[PDB]
Amino acid sequence: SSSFKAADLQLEMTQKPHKKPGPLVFGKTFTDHMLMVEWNDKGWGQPRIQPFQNLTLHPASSSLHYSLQLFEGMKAFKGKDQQVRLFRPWLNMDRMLRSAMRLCLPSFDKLELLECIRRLIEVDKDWVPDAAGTSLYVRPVLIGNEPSLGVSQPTRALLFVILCPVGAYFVTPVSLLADPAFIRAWVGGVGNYKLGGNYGPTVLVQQEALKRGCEQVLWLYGPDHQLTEVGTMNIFVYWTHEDGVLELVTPPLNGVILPGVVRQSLLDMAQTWGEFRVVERTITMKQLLRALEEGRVREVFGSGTACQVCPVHRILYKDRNLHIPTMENGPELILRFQKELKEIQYGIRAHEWMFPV
Amino acid sequence: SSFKAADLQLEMTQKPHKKPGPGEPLVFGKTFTDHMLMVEWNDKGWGQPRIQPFQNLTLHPASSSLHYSLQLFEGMKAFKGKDQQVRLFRPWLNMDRMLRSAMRLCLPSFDKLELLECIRRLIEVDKDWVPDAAGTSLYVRPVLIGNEPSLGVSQPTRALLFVILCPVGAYFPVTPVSLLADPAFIRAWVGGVGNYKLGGNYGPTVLVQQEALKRGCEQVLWLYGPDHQLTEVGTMNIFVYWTHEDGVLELVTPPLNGVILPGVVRQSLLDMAQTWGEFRVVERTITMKQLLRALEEGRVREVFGSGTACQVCPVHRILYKDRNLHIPTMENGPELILRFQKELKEIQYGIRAHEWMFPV
Ligand SMILES: *Cc1c(COP(=O)(O)O)cnc(C)c1O
Ligand SMILES: *Cc1c(COP(=O)(O)O)cnc(C)c1O
Ligand SMILES: CCc1cc(=O)n2nc(C)c(C#N)c2[nH]1
Ligand SMILES: CCc1cc(=O)n2nc(C)c(C#N)c2[nH]1
Ligand SMILES: [Cl-]
Ligand SMILES: [Cl-]
Ligand SMILES: [Cl-]
Repeated sequence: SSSFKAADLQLEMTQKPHKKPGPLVFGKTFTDHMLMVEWNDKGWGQPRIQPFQNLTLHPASSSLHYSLQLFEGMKAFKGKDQQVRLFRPWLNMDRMLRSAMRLCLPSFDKLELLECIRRLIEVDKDWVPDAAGTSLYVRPVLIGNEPSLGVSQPTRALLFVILCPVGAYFVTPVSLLADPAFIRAWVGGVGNYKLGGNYGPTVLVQQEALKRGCEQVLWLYGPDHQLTEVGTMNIFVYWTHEDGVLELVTPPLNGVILPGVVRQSLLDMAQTWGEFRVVERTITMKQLLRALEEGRVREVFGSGTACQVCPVHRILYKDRNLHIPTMENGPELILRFQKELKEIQYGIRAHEWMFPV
Repeated sequence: SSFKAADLQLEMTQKPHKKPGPGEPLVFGKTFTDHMLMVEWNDKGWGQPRIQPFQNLTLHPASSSLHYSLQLFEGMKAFKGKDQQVRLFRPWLNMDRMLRSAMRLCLPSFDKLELLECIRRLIEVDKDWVPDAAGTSLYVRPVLIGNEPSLGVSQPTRALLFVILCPVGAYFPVTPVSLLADPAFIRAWVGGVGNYKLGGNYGPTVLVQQEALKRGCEQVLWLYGPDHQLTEVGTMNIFVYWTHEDGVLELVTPPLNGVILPGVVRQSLLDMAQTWGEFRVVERTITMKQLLRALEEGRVREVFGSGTACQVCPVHRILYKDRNLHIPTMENGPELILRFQKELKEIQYGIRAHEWMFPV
């Protein structure tokens, strides 16, 4: 139905701007402004940019009772020329609309939201840092807001966006706990959408990981222990495959994998190089062990917006530590992926992937 | 530590809501009472509990309750008998379940008997909102949410516990319901969180419930596994009263193996039937193959869901792919259903004193 329009934006500037930072911790520091859009039985209201402020919700809000909530995560980068650019934001907009439809929340126009986000970033561009490795994290959210305890398609909703200046998350490698007792997502489920409900249950599992000397969780699937995701990151393996061919593999989008923007960007980059096989195929612990013993594994890493390419060096599997020679192999592929992404994101090389603010 | 009911502060309302009219029927979960329970937790532990005028919540925009679904809820009923005495039905079990949910989401622990007392005190304040016409009750909705103003996926250092109340009647206008049973839809899985009453389990079902409507059915029969196990009906547990394949008369409901929410009404129906000792009462997996066969052999007496909002819900039809299966629940009395409803009514409205009722 009829989406809100960036033409109808309403600006309300803060009366007292907040003092910028001077070691930015991920997701804790927020900027002066936010986008807010209300939806109800009269359709979408006018978007507005307003000072960062608390939400007022009815205590029966379906957002809080039945997890009618979804989110996105994407980054804006400030180049030398002081120009700010979003990385592949259309893909985030596409994913967000898919999430919306899955939870029966209102459809909106992807380009209208992008423009409202652009404007919001414009208003707050001084918050976008420019130091090496820094960026602005953009967190759009769409939540149901029905004031009723019936499990139902909501007739009210709020779409809002907040911004965080950020540095890194932690090229330092990580250890993973691989315990098949915990299952992140199931074929036929909603693991392939960026819905809040997929994340809350992982908190206890991440604590078990820390208590057991690991930093992230490696989510395994199926009776053949398929490697699916690392924490909130897609997983990649750079090895020589069972048929003697050097390749980059990541599991295919079969339902239990969130289709990451960085994931897709790395598959694209590597395909464009034309220097080795790039494939989407199931990866099992059985295959990984055999390859590790036969010395065919060069690099293992996770990919995601907050930690774009995360080296892995250890997997704790069936109480037995497995060493991953990632850091011993350069890590060349990882360093090469990081360099090209940096050149693109900071505008050193022009690229259609970037959207200027 | 825990908040204490001894520390309760009361703020009475200065804008009381007009209560539901005479010929104005109660719609489930839409009408709220005048007051609410509110308790905050942070690095200092739990603050003091407050009973306060029903009012909006004020949440930071990065609240982890809204980004990563750090949220759980409960649902239980208070019943007013003819002598105007209000009683809660087996609230201890909801308190137990709420605390398990909390631990699963790394949300803060609390004292079950302190929460129960705060809830009793809350209902006492709004006692006149408890209706007393037949089949009516007061639905009680506790909630516990994470409230970390941080975008990292982590254990919150701040939380919020609150409770709101609604006067209710029946969920639907003992008219049986039809169910959509399609194996494409998966509510929960072994190793997941289907056995906890966490907000994240419900949101994904809204779309599936719309497909049930679109295909002419009223609720979703959630199927699991290669063998199409019957797990749950909508937000209710499922029971089958049949003559099994070994020729024995039994009431069966799926076992608590991870994909089943352990209902209070479920447990109570098992307790009641087990206590009668008139037939076999088991927890065992139930498959579509088994149901299909039992229906063609006329061994099925009654099928029904159980849950707080619709305590004993008869089923008359199941649309399994294209096979429209008639369930003969209503032609069989429904004798067991009526018996369960009659006993529950006697216990709930205080006709017959019982250890299951907690007086307010
Ligand atoms: C967000 C996310 C990813 C990666 O997504 P990006 O779009 O690259 O940031 C991968 N797996 C899970 C489970 C995620 O939530
Ligand atoms: C709440 C619930 C039930 C039944 O719980 P009761 O405690 O009897 O009200 C059954 N199934 C699901 C999925 C539920 O959420
Ligand atoms: C989805 C936002 C987010 C939260 C969070 O705690 N993490 N942790 C990591 C390692 C990432 C990434 N990428 C991430 N991303
Ligand atoms: C959990 C509260 C609740 C919401 C809702 O939409 N429903 N629908 C039904 C049939 C029930 C029950 N029991 C129920 N219970
Ligand atoms: Cl997908
Ligand atoms: Cl009890
Ligand atoms: Cl259980």
